[PDB]
Amino acid sequence: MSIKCALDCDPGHDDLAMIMLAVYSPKLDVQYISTTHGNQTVNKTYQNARRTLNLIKRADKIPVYRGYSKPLTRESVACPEIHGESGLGGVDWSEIDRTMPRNPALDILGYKDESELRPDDFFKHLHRLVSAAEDKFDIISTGSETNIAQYLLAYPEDAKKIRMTTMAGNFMIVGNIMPFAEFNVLIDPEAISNILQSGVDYTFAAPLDITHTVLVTEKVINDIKAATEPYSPKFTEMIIKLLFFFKDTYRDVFGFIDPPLHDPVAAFHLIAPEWFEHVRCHVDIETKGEYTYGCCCTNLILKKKDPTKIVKPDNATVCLKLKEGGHDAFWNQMITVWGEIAKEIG
Amino acid sequence: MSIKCALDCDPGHDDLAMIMLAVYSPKLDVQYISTTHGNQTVNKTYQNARRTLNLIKRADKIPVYRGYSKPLTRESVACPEIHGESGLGGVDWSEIDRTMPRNPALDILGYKDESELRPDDFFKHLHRLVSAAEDKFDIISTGSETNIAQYLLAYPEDAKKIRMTTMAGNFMIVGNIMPFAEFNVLIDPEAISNILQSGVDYTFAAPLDITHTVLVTEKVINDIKAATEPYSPKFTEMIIKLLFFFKDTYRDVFGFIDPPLHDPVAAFHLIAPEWFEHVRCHVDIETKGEYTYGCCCTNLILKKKDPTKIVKPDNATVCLKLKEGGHDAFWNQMITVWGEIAKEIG
Amino acid sequence: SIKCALDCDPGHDDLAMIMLAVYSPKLDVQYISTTHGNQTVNKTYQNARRTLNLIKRADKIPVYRGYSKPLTRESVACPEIHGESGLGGVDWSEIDRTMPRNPALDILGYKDESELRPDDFFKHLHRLVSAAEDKFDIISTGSETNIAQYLLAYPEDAKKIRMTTMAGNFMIVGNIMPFAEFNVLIDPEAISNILQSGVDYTFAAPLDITHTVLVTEKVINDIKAATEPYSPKFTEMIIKLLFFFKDTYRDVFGFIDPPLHDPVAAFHLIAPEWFEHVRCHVDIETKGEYTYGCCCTNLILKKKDPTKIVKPDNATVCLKLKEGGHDAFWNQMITVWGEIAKEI
Amino acid sequence: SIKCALDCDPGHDDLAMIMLAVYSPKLDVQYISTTHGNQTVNKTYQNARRTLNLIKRADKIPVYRGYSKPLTRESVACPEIHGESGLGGVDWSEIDRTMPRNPALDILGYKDESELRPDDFFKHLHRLVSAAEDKFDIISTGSETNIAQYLLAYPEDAKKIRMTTMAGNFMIVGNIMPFAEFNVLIDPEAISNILQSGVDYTFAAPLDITHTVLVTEKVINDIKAATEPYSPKFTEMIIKLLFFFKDTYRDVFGFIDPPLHDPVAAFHLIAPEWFEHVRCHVDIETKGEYTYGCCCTNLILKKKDPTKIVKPDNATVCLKLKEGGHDAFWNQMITVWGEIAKEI
Ligand SMILES: [Ca+2]
Ligand SMILES: [Ca+2]
Ligand SMILES: [Ca+2]
Ligand SMILES: [Ca+2]
Ligand SMILES: [Mg+2]
Ligand SMILES: [Mg+2]
Ligand SMILES: [Mg+2]
Ligand SMILES: [Mg+2]
Ligand code: NI
Ligand code: NI
Repeated sequence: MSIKCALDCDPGHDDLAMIMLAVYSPKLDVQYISTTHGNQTVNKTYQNARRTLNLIKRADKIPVYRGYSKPLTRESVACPEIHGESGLGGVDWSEIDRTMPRNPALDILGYKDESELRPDDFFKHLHRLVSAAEDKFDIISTGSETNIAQYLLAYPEDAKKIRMTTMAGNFMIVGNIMPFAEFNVLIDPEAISNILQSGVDYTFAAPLDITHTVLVTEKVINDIKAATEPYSPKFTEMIIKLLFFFKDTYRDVFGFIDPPLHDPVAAFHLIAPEWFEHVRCHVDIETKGEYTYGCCCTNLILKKKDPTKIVKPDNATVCLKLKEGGHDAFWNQMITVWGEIAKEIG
Repeated sequence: MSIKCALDCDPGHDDLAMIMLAVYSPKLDVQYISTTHGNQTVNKTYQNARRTLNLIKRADKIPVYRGYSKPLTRESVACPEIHGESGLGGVDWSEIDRTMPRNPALDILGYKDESELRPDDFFKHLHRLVSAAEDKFDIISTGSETNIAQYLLAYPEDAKKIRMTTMAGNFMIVGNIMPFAEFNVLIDPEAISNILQSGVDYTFAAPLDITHTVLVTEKVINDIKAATEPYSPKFTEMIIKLLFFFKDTYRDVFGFIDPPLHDPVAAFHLIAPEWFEHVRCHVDIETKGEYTYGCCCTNLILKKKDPTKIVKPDNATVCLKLKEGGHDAFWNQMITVWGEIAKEIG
Repeated sequence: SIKCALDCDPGHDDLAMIMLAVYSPKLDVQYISTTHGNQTVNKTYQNARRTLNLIKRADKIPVYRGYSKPLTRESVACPEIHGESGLGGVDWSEIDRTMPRNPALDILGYKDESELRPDDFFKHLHRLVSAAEDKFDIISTGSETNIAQYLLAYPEDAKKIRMTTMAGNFMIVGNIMPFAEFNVLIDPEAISNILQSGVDYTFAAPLDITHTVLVTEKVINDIKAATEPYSPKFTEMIIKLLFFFKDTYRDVFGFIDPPLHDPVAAFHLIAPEWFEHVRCHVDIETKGEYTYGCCCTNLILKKKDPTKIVKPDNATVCLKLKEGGHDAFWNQMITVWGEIAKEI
Repeated sequence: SIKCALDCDPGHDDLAMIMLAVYSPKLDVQYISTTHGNQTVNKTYQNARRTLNLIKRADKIPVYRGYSKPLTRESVACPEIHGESGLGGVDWSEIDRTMPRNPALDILGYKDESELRPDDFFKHLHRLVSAAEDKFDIISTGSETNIAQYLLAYPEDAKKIRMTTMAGNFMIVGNIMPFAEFNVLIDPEAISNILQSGVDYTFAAPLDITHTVLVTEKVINDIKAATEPYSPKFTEMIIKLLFFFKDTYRDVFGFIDPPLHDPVAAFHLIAPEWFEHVRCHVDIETKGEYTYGCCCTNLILKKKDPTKIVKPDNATVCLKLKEGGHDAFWNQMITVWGEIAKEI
């Protein structure tokens, strides 16, 4: 039936939607959430994960770990909040923050308070899960992959028993935050480079190639409303506000009429991979490039050019598109979860 | 009326079409052609330029220089012909080769034979043209830019009086020969880096962004036939064979139903720039990247994000698309030239 | 008495450094962490425990087994199927058989050494850093991967750590590569990270110094005079360890008498008055293809034009021992070897 | 008598090298090409002509003005508005006024020096390379941009060129940067290109040698004995040129007596028997951020394990002068200065 997994993320509006999908999906049995640094600090992403869980009535059920604050060998790009903005904008979190229950991780760790949380806390829990897995243990990663790189440096022999499903990278289209690279890779390219060389079974399930086709149209919004408004009009509003928080930026900067939704597509891959195309290849992560670090460079074209002249072994699976009906299936899954959450919030 | 210019290229089927357009266009007054290394040796590209000129009855009129054999600081990617293939495939050049007239460059240089041709031969001629130009002298470049980099190393003070119009690079779409870079840049990225820092007025007139939309459809072929068949059915056949020589590769490797035509678009920019969109930006050429050398990385997105936070000065113009009617205008120009050539061949 | 931790990859030199630090009454060793080197971190772990048991301290000092490879580069460790111990020239069979339980296991609540994990030392170091009045002292004489890993997990502790290292070369060339020293080039990103972190960092024992700390026949005779009357067996093994690479140093590097490296770093913590010190900005080469691990400083620019300095100082460098420093070092080492001889 | 060309950036050292090569009967200098350095290539052009006119040879030897900057990097030349000549310590006013026409102009069919272009020397070098029975000899004592540019234009000539250079440092550290020497680091891509091209390349005068070629009080007295009886004015200027950087070498680099570099390369072409030679593979660092221009060899790997060598030899390196080599060098230099004194 259900698949045990861990979520590693940097919420983040997209990651919030991914957490909702993974936690409320009966197909996924979330063991824990670990947070990482991003354009916000790891302490902020920690809080944002807990906010997400408390909004959906699960903050007392799922342990959240606060991971590493910066990349392996590069500087963080995290910005301070300027003057007491929430850091997960579009919503007032004041109530969610004050009603926040105790993090279950504290009891697992034998800690009294959150000030004792350390980046490597999740390690022993992941090792237990990896050890107990019959084949491989599933991690969904939708932020920087520093946490997993750090884990593999401490537990190198676990690489062969880990399967990663990620939102990361761009292959046949260009990048977002930099010309040819995607945020999650370029923020710590050494980490993903390390992971690909470690023996991890790695799938780029949700590169920009796919997520730029997963768009929040007026049609989607109406489907959200039909599923959520009868149970929780308040939740309806928050979801829409979160989904549309960057609508203007995506339009004005990137030419999107309707904004994309990224990270939940990775969880959807673990739920229902049959909706995705897959190809195997060797991915090199650019680390030396001055302007191109985090580029995901593949030998896919060389395979089509001259199959026999391939030298480098395949080290990854890449999903370049959803199959017909895949977009509909994704939105159906997401709307189902939002509806269930709406029923629980009331 | 007409604009004096020089062509620097690596023919190449695309470059052949560019030479035809520039030479037969009354708007462009071609002073010389210099050839460069590419996926064929500079001696082969030299021959291919002369073949082009002799096919169109101009080999006695235009001096051709044989330029540099390899990049500034990298290895050539030139391949040998395997067993006496022409090197400009789709056509038997045996007659064109044997009827080849003397290269006018030899008399300019005071040389007796082609074995005396040296890479720096074109320098003095270009310097005369640059010196005599009222404003700037126009160069059309559709291969590696090694020759122009070499020129500027010898004549640094001429940079400010040169305007380059190129087929090179990719900006908002991915690369061809490598994941994120285009052949002409990645073959000698140091050369283009040098040029952009030199003071040259540089326009990326025909990046893949445009040329991947300039497609040889059945409609185009029929228009070619209507213009050429009444005067020279033999020429009609050769043009089509040259245009379609890589049709299968473009289809099977790159998914093109109809194949692109690249290099002549750069000459069309010099003829009629009003059909092109233009934007100014700072282009960094990746030289350190292991897998991403030759990437054209711009601050275009940073301009749209935060105009006031721009630091690096603009160093290039980029043409990201043709305006409405631009494709039609391009094909009309090309077909007009092919028709005139057809009349001359008979 | 100064509380400290040792991080090392024994290693013949590191063995001598452990002996000095542990037997010196000036240093109170809280733990030893081991790192990857020419051999695996599991071998260096064993070699540290061998050292402690030889000197009758293996029941007193916890040993942690640290990280197996660099942050972002491959290990240079031989594969175990080469069968190289990393403490050659001596039969360890008795030392291995008589080995007592590692005190680390009880601290960690582990039953056996198979449970040791790279990050085990973290909580112990954090306790020591927290309790330090000023800064806590670490002696590092191998790759610095362990400390980089620690600082990635505890970035706010950087400002309360002082590192004293054997690493680098400044005014002379390198050993394993033309212009760089083994401990840096094995993980240059780690040292780069440490220098940027806020750690108070001293290059106490670069090759500049250690290549002048030579095991002469005079030194050997002084060792014998101190050790032979109490333990002739120990005398033999110390000399065999000191001279294990004598031929290579001679034939490859032109040394008539071989150097002794790592203990010089511990000697700096014991008696810094014997060392020259200069502050500067050290850049660690990480991009270079053939020069990664090079320690590049602005020392010449300081002497050229003091006011035109741009980069802030991030390190202290010891370029030479002062007059009498060599004598003082050997006196210290011989004293410790003598005390071990009396015990062991 | 060996036909050769000089490529240089005078420069006080290069001035001495020109004097040696031109006045030595063993070397038949065909031309001098100048390159960019600490000053512009136009200044080094002038400085070469100054040198020739001082020694009464400016009407005999053509001088070419080469490339103004490195292949792919920025020049490190001061801007001309600093007003630094690059041959400081001497008034050149008379030498400038009496300067005869450059013979290069007639070879090139130019009317004046304003027509000189960087690639002017190419056709002359190609004639000499073509006519050489074996290989044609180039002495290079500045950036090697000119020769790299030549080989890009004439790749098939590489196999008929022999280069003898002052460049690099191998078993000691660098000068202008921690681990690299000026002539390499100013254009490392150029030397990288040359080593890959098929040129027969000798590092005849790395810092390893030139830092042992010192202008002692003994040398100065020998200079005086040879020159003062014929031209006391020349004596003064030679000494002033030799000692122009004496204070900097002392205060920055610890030299009691300053080195003399570039003429050692010409001395190698005259009398190679005074030099040790070893063949190896030299990699020039181009990627390094702080270490570009480092000359990294496989010399240690050869001594470690001769059979495990992978990369083919691409260079000869001279790491030291043989016994009597220093004496022979100074004897040669003093002889030339004496002959100049008699003429000038
Ligand atoms: Ca995310
Ligand atoms: Ca072309
Ligand atoms: Ca060690
Ligand atoms: Ca010089
Ligand atoms: Mg679930
Ligand atoms: Mg025309
Ligand atoms: Mg002690
Ligand atoms: Mg001579
Ligand atoms: Ni081995
Ligand atoms: Ni100046």
